[PDB]
Amino acid sequence: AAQPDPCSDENGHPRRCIPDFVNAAFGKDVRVSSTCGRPPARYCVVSERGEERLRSCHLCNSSDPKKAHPPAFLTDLNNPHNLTCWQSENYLQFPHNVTLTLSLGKKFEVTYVSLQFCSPRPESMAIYKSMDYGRTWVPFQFYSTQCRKMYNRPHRAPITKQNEQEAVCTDSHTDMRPLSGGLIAFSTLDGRPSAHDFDNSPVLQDWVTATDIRVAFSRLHTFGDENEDDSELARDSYYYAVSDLQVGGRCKCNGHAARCVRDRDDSLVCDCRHNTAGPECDRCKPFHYDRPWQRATAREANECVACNCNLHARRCRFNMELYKLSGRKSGGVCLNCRHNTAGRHCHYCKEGFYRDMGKPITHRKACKACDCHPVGAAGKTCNQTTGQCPCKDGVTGITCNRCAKGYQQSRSPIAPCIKIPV
Amino acid sequence: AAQPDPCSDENGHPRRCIPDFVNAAFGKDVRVSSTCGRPPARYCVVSERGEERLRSCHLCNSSDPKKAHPPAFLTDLNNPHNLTCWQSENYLQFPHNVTLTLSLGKKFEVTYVSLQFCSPRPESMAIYKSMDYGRTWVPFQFYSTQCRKMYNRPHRAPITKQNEQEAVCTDSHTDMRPLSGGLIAFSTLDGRPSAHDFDNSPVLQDWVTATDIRVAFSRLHTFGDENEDDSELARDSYYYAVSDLQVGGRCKCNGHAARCVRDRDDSLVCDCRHNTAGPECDRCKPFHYDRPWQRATAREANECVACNCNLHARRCRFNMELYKLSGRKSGGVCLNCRHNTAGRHCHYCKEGFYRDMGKPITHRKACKACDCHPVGAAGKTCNQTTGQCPCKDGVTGITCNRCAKGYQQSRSPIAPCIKIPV
Ligand SMILES: *[C@@H]1O[C@H](CO)[C@@H](O[C@@H]2O[C@H](CO)[C@@H](O[C@@H]3O[C@H](CO[C@H]4O[C@H](CO)[C@@H](O)[C@H](O)[C@@H]4O)[C@@H](O)[C@H](O[C@H]4O[C@H](CO)[C@@H](O)[C@H](O)[C@@H]4O)[C@@H]3O)[C@H](O)[C@H]2NC(C)=O)[C@H](O)[C@H]1NC(C)=O
Ligand SMILES: *[C@@H]1O[C@H](CO)[C@@H](O[C@@H]2O[C@H](CO)[C@@H](O[C@@H]3O[C@H](CO[C@H]4O[C@H](CO)[C@@H](O)[C@H](O)[C@@H]4O)[C@@H](O)[C@H](O[C@H]4O[C@H](CO)[C@@H](O)[C@H](O)[C@@H]4O)[C@@H]3O)[C@H](O)[C@H]2NC(C)=O)[C@H](O)[C@H]1NC(C)=O
Ligand SMILES: *[C@@H]1O[C@H](CO)[C@@H](O[C@@H]2O[C@H](CO)[C@@H](O)[C@H](O)[C@H]2NC(C)=O)[C@H](O)[C@H]1NC(C)=O
Ligand SMILES: *[C@@H]1O[C@H](CO)[C@@H](O[C@@H]2O[C@H](CO)[C@@H](O)[C@H](O)[C@H]2NC(C)=O)[C@H](O)[C@H]1NC(C)=O
Ligand SMILES: *[C@@H]1O[C@H](CO)[C@@H](O)[C@H](O)[C@H]1NC(C)=O
Ligand SMILES: *[C@@H]1O[C@H](CO)[C@@H](O)[C@H](O)[C@H]1NC(C)=O
Ligand SMILES: [Ca+2]
Ligand SMILES: [Ca+2]
Ligand SMILES: [Cl-]
Ligand SMILES: [Cl-]
Repeated sequence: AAQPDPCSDENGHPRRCIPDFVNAAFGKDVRVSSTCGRPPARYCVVSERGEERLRSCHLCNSSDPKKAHPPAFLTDLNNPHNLTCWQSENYLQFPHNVTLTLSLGKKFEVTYVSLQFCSPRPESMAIYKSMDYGRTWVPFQFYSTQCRKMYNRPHRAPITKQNEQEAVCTDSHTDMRPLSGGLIAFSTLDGRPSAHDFDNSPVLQDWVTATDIRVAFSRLHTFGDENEDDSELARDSYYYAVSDLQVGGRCKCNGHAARCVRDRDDSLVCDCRHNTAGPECDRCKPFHYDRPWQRATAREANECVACNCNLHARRCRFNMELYKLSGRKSGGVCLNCRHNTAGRHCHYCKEGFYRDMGKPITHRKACKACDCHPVGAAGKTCNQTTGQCPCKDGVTGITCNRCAKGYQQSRSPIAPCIKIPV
Repeated sequence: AAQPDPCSDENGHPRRCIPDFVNAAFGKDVRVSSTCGRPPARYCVVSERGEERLRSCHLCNSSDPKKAHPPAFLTDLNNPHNLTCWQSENYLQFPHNVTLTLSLGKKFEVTYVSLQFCSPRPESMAIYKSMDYGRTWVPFQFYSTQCRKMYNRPHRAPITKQNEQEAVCTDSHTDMRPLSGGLIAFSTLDGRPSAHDFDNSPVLQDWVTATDIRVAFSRLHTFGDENEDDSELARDSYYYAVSDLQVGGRCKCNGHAARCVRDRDDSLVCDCRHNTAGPECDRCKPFHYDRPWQRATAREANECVACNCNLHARRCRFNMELYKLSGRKSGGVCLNCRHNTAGRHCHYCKEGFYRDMGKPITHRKACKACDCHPVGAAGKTCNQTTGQCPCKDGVTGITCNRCAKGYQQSRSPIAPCIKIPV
């Protein structure tokens, strides 16, 4: 409304535009492996304060909305002082994997994934992404007190330039453990050495990109003393619960759009600009092949450029050697010049025709036929630039259609203009 | 031998030449209708002196050479004081036609026909020519005392410009009649008003031309008184006799030869020069059609001119309009230029080729192909004068086979030379 076009300058010149930052999980329906309440079943909160165990107990009943704890409560608006949470099934045996999967449907770039717990935090969990609509999954971040044993990872691996795309493991989640309200937050870029100029890092750009997100919990904080780790069987306090799940980032458009939006088929997609196309504006638009696709940046917008064919070609092709040689200015090449033109830009007239000046090069019929005079000219093909036909001695005119001054017209087809003698 | 070429200058330049003047009848065998001596038979000379008739009589015997009087004696060398003469049969009735026919076999121009009589001269005779080898005959001159009656001609008709080709009749032969040694002489040109510049009179030129010559005698000078013209029957003095017949002129060559001469088949013909041909040098030689045939004159030789085709044509054609327009200099036109040349003189290179300078225009291969570079040039056909092909941007060379300074070679066939940018 009162927002001017972000994809272009105040002079109409292109500039980079990126969709707004969002929690991309807000309002979304998250898929989970486990939820309490079917069949209804009692659970207990355990309480630590002093040296006393208040085992407070309530009923998870999925058919009772006052007592239901559905995945929906993960991405509803979170009001503290009145929290809602999803809560897993109870009595979790070990080993296990209680998964939450957020499917975005469209590549985003993600700056963080975060959760607020109603229960205590897991001893162990992981976060994973899919960059391909959920056919494959890839570790994003690990949390655990036995990184090695549980996930086979070094604890707290330093991140090198050599692999800053590396999913590390840590126990930082354990620092100062409350049993409620526990926050975990994975910033995709914390501690990655190229973070400072993300804009020019393609490796981080890949790292942070995903279409879906999975968090899996695989071990509960052991309580009840666990003096005998013998107690394999579980209890009604053996569940996870979460009040809010967020995935912070923005829609992936390579700096060539100001928003994503819902098409026909209800699918999210970039509103591509800069004469770009594809769901992420990952490629140039037709006939806009003057130079290579580039992702925009702070300084350069890198719009896709229309190749020039002076209105004599439908299609266009990019040629890198030409680009290279031009000093990376232009490499487009026209195909099937159409109005008896020829050349790279359909910018000159095929032999057999010539350049009708006073009409401009863009003009349908900027190329005129050689209509060389049968008897006055010495051949059929005229000068493509100038129109001039090859004239016999004594002849003039563009088409050789006249004797010159000093000459007299014969009725010989071979020699039609003879010089006045003296 | 010690005679330099008469048909050319002392600088080798053409000049008019004409065969020598001859009596063309000398030595020739003349055909006659009547000769005495078969069978042998007595004849009489009648003699006038005082008032006495010496009827001297001798025998014409054709088998006796001391007494034979054959046509041969008409053109044998005449020695006066020892004359020889042919003599007709005797007893000539009236009317009659005793004819002598000289066949030259070749057109001559004739300045006179002359005869010396042994008998008295005829009262009436005529001379005729053939301009066509004796198929037709045409009056040349008439002699008679009754021009009107005998030849149906006005006596002594004045000659007008209006017909100076007119055969007149006269009685001049009768002036001071001896009975022996009588001379008659017809000069073809006496009294013809154009005679003075014959050289430029085509009508006299035609008048004097012939191939054969006939003299016919048709009435004898009446003697014996002829008091009674009743005497129809004739007598042994009623014959003609002639010692010498001459036909003065020269062989017809239109000023383009210094002699006639006897070819294969024994026929007389001009030794034509000035690049002329035909029995009278009446036409130009092959490939020598630059200008029209002309008869030579005192000032201008009017040689036939070779047309110029710079050694690229076998045949040649004359064109009068071109001649006219050139100011009557030249009108020749070459046919089937042969080494990929074209034009009037095969003097320029067909489209598809061009003029290889440093080789001369006469050179087989003075025309070189356009070998325009497939990728460097913008079309196949090059400049016929210069060789230059139509070059793409950045290309140079006659064949467009190189990038210019400032340009770099691509491996695109469309645009093979790109400018170094700045
Ligand atoms: C988890 O939470 C759910 C939701 O509260 C609880 O499930 C029960 O849900 C049913 C809903 O049907 C509630 O049943 C109620 O009690 C009646 C007792 O019997 C009388 O019913 C009819 C009244 O309509 C009389 O005509 C008849 O004479 C009986 O004496 C039920 O029968 C009623 O159900 C009625 O609902 C259906 C449609 O659902 C109608 O078509 C029928 O007519 C039917 O009568 C009535 O709704 C029940 O109260 C809920 N239980 C509660 C609140 O305790 C589970 O109980 C809860 N689970 C646990 C373990 O807490
Ligand atoms: C017009 O002019 C001609 C030419 O003079 C005259 O014709 C005569 O021509 C013949 C030529 O043969 C002359 O004849 C001569 O007189 C001979 C007389 O008879 C004797 O002949 C042979 C000699 O060879 C004897 O053996 C024999 O016993 C005879 O007694 C002729 O016979 C001769 O002719 C011989 O010639 C031929 C070839 O021609 C031979 O093969 C024969 O053997 C043959 O004998 C001999 O030549 C004759 O003299 C001529 N007459 C003359 C001079 O008066 C005409 O007379 C003349 N006409 C007129 C009217 O005047
Ligand atoms: C817990 O359940 C999830 C959801 O099905 C399992 O997902 C697999 O996870 C492994 C390891 O990350 C991947 O290699 C597979 O691609 C996932 N499969 C599917 C179908 O999504 C996960 O394996 C389970 N946990 C354990 C320990 O087995
Ligand atoms: C005398 O004889 C000559 C020779 O045959 C005749 O020639 C003809 O002459 C006439 C008149 O000149 C021509 O028209 C003919 O062409 C000639 N004919 C031939 C065959 O040559 C001539 O006619 C004779 N004289 C007379 C009076 O008849
Ligand atoms: C939020 O408001 C009150 C605060 O006391 C709470 O008890 C109630 O259950 C909540 N209402 C909702 C979530 O609709
Ligand atoms: C010519 O010479 C003499 C001269 O007296 C003459 O009588 C003779 O017949 C002639 N001889 C010839 C024509 O052979
Ligand atoms: Ca909530
Ligand atoms: Ca003689
Ligand atoms: Cl295109
Ligand atoms: Cl020729």
